[PDB]
Amino acid sequence: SDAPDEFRDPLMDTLMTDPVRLPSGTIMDRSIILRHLLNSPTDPFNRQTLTESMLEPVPELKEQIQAWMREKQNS
Repeated sequence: SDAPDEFRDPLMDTLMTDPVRLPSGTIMDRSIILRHLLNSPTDPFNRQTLTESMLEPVPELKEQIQAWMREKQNS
């Protein structure tokens, strides 16, 4: 959509619906990063080692995105 960059996944440039934070500080869609971790236990960008347990959900951003979406449906 016309979604703000901050709402998009850094890797797939798709709208994030379940934003998680990588220890690096990078925020991704949970599905997307878990896909990557399946073949490589690393941060997709800085190459550091990474495991699922280290991901931290970003509820604030998730509500922000869901709201932005629900506001679009109301047009």
